[PDB]
Amino acid sequence: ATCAMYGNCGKKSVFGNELPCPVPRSFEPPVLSDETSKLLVEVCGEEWKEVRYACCTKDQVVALRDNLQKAQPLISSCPACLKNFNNLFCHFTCAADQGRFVNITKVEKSKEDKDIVAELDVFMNSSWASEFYDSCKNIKFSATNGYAMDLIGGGAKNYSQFLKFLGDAKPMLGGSPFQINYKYDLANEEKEWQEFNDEVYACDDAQYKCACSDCQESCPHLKPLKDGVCKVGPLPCFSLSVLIFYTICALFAFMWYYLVFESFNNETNFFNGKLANLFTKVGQFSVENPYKILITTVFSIFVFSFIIFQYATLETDPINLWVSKNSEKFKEKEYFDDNFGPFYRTEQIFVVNETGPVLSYETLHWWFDVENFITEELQSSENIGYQDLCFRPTEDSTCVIESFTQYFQGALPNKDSWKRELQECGKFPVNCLPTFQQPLKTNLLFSDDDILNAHAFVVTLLLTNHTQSANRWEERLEEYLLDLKVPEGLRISFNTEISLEKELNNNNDISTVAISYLMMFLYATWALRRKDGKTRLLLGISGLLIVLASIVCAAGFLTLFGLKSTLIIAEVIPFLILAIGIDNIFLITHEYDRNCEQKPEYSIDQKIISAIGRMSPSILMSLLCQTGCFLIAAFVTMPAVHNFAIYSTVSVIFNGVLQLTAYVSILSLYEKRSNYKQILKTFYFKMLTQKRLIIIIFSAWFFTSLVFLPEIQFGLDQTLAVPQDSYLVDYFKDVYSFLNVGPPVYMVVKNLDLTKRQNQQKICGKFTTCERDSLANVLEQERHRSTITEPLANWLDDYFMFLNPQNDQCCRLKKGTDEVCPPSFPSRRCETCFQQGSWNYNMSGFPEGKDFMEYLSIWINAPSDPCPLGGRAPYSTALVYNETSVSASVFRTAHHPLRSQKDFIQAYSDGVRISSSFPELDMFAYSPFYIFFVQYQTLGPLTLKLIGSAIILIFFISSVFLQNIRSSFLLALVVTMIIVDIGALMALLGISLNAVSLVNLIICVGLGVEFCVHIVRSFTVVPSETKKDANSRVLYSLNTIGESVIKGITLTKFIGVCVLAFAQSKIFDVFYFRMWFTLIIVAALHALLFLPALLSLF
Ligand SMILES: CC(C)CCC[C@@H](C)[C@H]1CC[C@H]2[C@@H]3CC=C4C[C@@H](OC(=O)CCC(=O)O)CC[C@]4(C)[C@H]3CC[C@]12C
Ligand SMILES: CC(C)CCC[C@@H](C)[C@H]1CC[C@H]2[C@@H]3CC=C4C[C@@H](OC(=O)CCC(=O)O)CC[C@]4(C)[C@H]3CC[C@]12C
Ligand SMILES: CC(C)[C@@H](C)/C=C\[C@@H](C)[C@H]1CC[C@H]2C3=CC=C4C[C@@H](O)CC[C@]4(C)[C@H]3CC[C@]12C
Ligand SMILES: *[C@@H]1O[C@H](CO)[C@@H](O[C@@H]2O[C@H](CO)[C@@H](O)[C@H](O)[C@H]2NC(C)=O)[C@H](O)[C@H]1NC(C)=O
Ligand SMILES: *[C@@H]1O[C@H](CO)[C@@H](O[C@@H]2O[C@H](CO)[C@@H](O)[C@H](O)[C@H]2NC(C)=O)[C@H](O)[C@H]1NC(C)=O
Ligand SMILES: *[C@@H]1O[C@H](CO)[C@@H](O[C@@H]2O[C@H](CO)[C@@H](O)[C@H](O)[C@H]2NC(C)=O)[C@H](O)[C@H]1NC(C)=O
Repeated sequence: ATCAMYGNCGKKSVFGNELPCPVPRSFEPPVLSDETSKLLVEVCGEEWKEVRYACCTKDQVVALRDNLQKAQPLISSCPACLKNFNNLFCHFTCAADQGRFVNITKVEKSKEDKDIVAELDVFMNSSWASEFYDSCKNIKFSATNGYAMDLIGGGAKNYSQFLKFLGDAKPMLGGSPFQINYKYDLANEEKEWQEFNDEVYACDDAQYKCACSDCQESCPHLKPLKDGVCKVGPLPCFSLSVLIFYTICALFAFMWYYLVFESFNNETNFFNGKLANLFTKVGQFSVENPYKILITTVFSIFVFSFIIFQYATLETDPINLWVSKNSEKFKEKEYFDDNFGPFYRTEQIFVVNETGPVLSYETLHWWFDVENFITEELQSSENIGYQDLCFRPTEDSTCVIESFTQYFQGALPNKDSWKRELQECGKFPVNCLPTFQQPLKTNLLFSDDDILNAHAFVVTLLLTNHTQSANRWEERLEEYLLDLKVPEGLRISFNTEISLEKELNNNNDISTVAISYLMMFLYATWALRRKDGKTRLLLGISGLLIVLASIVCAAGFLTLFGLKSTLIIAEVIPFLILAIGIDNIFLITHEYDRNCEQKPEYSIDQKIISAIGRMSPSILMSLLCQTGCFLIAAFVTMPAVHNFAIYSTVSVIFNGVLQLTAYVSILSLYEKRSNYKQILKTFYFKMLTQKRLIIIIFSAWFFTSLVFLPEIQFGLDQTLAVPQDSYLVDYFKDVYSFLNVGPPVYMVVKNLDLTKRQNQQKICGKFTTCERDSLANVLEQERHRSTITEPLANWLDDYFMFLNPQNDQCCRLKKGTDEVCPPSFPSRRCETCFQQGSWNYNMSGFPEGKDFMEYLSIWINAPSDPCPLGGRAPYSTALVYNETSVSASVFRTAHHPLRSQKDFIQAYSDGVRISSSFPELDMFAYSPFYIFFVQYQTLGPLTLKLIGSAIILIFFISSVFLQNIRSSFLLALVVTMIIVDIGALMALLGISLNAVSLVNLIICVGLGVEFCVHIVRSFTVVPSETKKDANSRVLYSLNTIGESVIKGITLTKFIGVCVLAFAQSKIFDVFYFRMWFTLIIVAALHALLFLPALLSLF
């Protein structure tokens, strides 16, 4: 054996550790003693048994042994690094070839004048150094909760710097006693010095595995790439698909140019015959008994008026309106609320210094004297302060105030060192535990982590609620904050849960809605004037009281069945009926009016029966089409959409009944007591010669609208939902601006044994032997791609760490018994529950049987003050147990800011995706907002089926009545053009797709068929007098049933809507005006210009 060093030669400094004694290479080391060999192998390993002629003695191994142990806690987390760390120094002093890779440089004289090496040069393989640095790269310290490389390598970033800290001459701070040159440049041809090269280990090594938290290699690297979208190029994939179709499709058509079956099976034929006879009897009975039918209608609007007012009439809460109770997300919310309690009521308050940082001597002193008012002496009318309602982690501990005031224990820190004191707490919240023993992250409290330069702070107050007493407290808080007089240069934007249920029901848009409908009545009376010029006000006024009587009858009839009328019903239902119910007034009146001429059945009562007989079949067929469209939506899942599907289907059926029996009686009565003597629709419509041009223009419009379809965005911005100029406008605009923390995410695990070792390894995140794709590792690796980018609050890891023997303060039991040893008995009789040699980082002595609970109860009740690892404060309400098994548990994770509607839907997908990413765990992710955004997942395919199925109904409900497949297909061809055209202006007009929009898009089909169905039927059931040809019939219908549309639904809904543009609410202006102003212009264009041109070319 050859050694360049051996033995010990005094010390280089008084009152200091001794220094090795350099020796030349000529000498040979003596045989090691028995004691030295046993100690050397124990500290280093079993591989040293073969070698028994090392270059170290008893005095050297003991010194080396002591120095290795002191560094053991730092690197004990990752055994791979620990082995490498000890291997380097073990071969430094005991390698038989010590001088081969260690070259002495200078020698000095010690206190005894012996030989002591001042410095030496050590050479090693570059790859070996990289592996060593890689092994200890990401080791995480326990107490510091941060990278352990800082303490061992001084924050080194490369192996060259890290190794230098090891070899640097630092006699102070327990460092090395001499300088060591870890050079990386040597040649093997010297024949005297060879770079050190021995076994090395890495994190990925199967033998010396390391926890994923301690090394990236161990973490699950599979992580299959997430992809659930179809986009190609700068446009959506469907847009490219449609555009590509036009190019290729046009090629086939261009080359070609350059180069009713219903007679059979007359069962349907007889339908058009008996139906007219049936309505003739209804018309006959409604004209011969006008009083018997009018009294009942007046009686019905009295009995139903009784019900809608007194017997029962109720609205619904925001949760009921939006989310269906059967949705899987809501079923999960009930489980979370039932077990882990409802989520806290959050009352955010923002203090903003627009042009600088809020933190100052004036504001810090001022806010402390206003945050001590809200949380101390703000008794509401019921005389309940915040303390009564505030949320306490446990009864002993005070409640939580997520504000920077909680730093300094809520007391003034004096105007001498506030800047310095606040900075320290933010960096390490553990050492500044608030009065509730819960760490406060700086991201939540402050907008900017700089703290001193932060431009605002968050004063979120969390209430556990006390059964409607909390609801009353926010009233005082809401009033109090508004009345606050903040100093110059500051502003307050706040929020309170009462705001959503209070601010929402505060709009005064009824003024504009009432006026708009008032104008509709005024025009309707003047639009019923006779051909000569007489004005039938009594008929129009009475006719408008029948359409408004159907709403009351339906709105009161359903309240008899327990249905609740949503606030949406107050707008959509009146609009639909005033359109369906106004067309029938003009069609029946004009048909009678045209029956005044031609003197068919001169008798006044006969002129009406003929009028009903001619026009009722189209009215009934349109009614079935509109009933079928809404009835389909009744199969939807959302309750607000489902609610409308039931109201409209009834508000329209009742309208049909009152527009064929009650109104006919009014018409019969009015005309009889009036006895009026019989004294551009053709000039312009003669332009029908431009048939091909109209089809081309309207066909190009449809095709161009088909490529903008996939550009529609989902979601409903809440900022517009509430009335404008509110106190929320400066909050919602500020929650997306100065808030850097997203909603909490609760990874609820259910029915997992969590006692047998096998199950514990699926949640471990800090131990080695646990499964690679555990709950923590998977969620740790998903912090970089998913929207869930905040550390997991793993209680299982904390519980096991609490048992660590090194944490003597945390766990302590009385000797000879399992009784706990609280701080009230500081006598040193108590010892740690787990022995030093039992607990290991590789889950060796961890509880497996009933002992898991024997220590979980001790942990969960730990004070948490003596040491940061405790259970009472952080994880007392996180897990549900019954002394035998953990029924369920929760791992709070939290989202990222989520400051847009697209992000909100994106966040929900991550919860559903991650929830399903674990097939071995009965797990689900709960966040407060998940229930609201459940619909948007299937809102894409859903609206295809609801609208796609409605079109088929139009083609099938109107096929029997028309008995002409060609005319029925065209009717369904123009009804689909309207929605597709309206479906592309939604993207262009900035109207999103949601429940509020989905219902509106359904009544576009219900109202789109209203315009076109009448014209198509008159084109197919023309009287024998007119010629039987495409052009003549089309011209006849527009003269006959075209004026009833231009002066009826078209203008009636266009005169009132135009004035409706002056609505103040942003939600009403977006989803209810920009969509009912587009279906009255798109449908009017498509029914009065496209349809006459299309039918002529049927
Ligand atoms: C004439 C107009 C004013 C009638 C509108 C009917 C309202 C009763 C509906 C329409 C859209 C609904 C909103 C659509 C979206 C949401 C989801 C959600 O919005 C939020 O701001 C909370 C989001 C979260 O919890 O993170 C809570 C209910 C709310 C505001 C809804 C409350 C009830 C609203 C305002
Ligand atoms: C069941 C099938 C075989 C019937 C074929 C008849 C078609 C003419 C129907 C079937 C589905 C319908 C579509 C279903 C849904 C929509 C979206 C909707 O427009 C939008 O604003 C987009 C909404 C969205 O889907 O996100 C209304 C028109 C459109 C394209 C419909 C147009 C007419 C379509 C293509
Ligand atoms: C202040 C300490 C706690 C910091 C630096 C962390 C770990 C210490 C204990 C480590 C870091 C580098 C290590 C180190 C470098 C050099 C020497 C000199 C050698 O002849 C004996 C081993 C010894 C002494 C070892 C073991 C102990 C040291 C000094
Ligand atoms: C807000 O921060 C600013 C620093 O950017 C504080 O200082 C004054 O800010 C106003 C603008 O609001 C300027 O007009 C003054 O010139 C600034 N003075 C100084 C000395 O910087 C400001 O006081 C802060 N607002 C508070 C504490 O209410
Ligand atoms: C504590 O709760 C657990 C979980 O609910 C109970 O264990 C379950 O008991 C049901 C029957 O009630 C079994 O079907 C399950 O297989 C058990 N295990 C799990 C993981 O659910 C346990 O019985 C409860 N302890 C007491 C004393 O009631
Ligand atoms: C966890 O690490 C401990 C500490 O090394 C291991 O304990 C030793 O395991 C070997 C396995 O054969 C036994 O021969 C020893 O008697 C055990 N004790 C000691 C002090 O060495 C334990 O095996 C490891 N377990 C796992 C699963 O890795």
